[PDB]
Amino acid sequence: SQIFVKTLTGKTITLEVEPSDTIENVKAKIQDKEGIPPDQQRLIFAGKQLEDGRTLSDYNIQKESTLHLVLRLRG
Repeated sequence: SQIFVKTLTGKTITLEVEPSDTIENVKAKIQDKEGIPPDQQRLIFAGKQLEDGRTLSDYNIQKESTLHLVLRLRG
């Protein structure tokens, strides 16, 4: 399936994923598209920060869901 990642700058990124992908894996895919290190990515869905070690399946994220990317330089 695909999921979407809305950025602050405006662009929405489309990623090819599977339910077993970790949030880390999603951030790795964003880095391949956008050049943003996973370090600096905070992903949000339904108002909650997504943790790196959990899967898309753990968060019941299905195809065509939209995550929000927040850049966090550190604070």
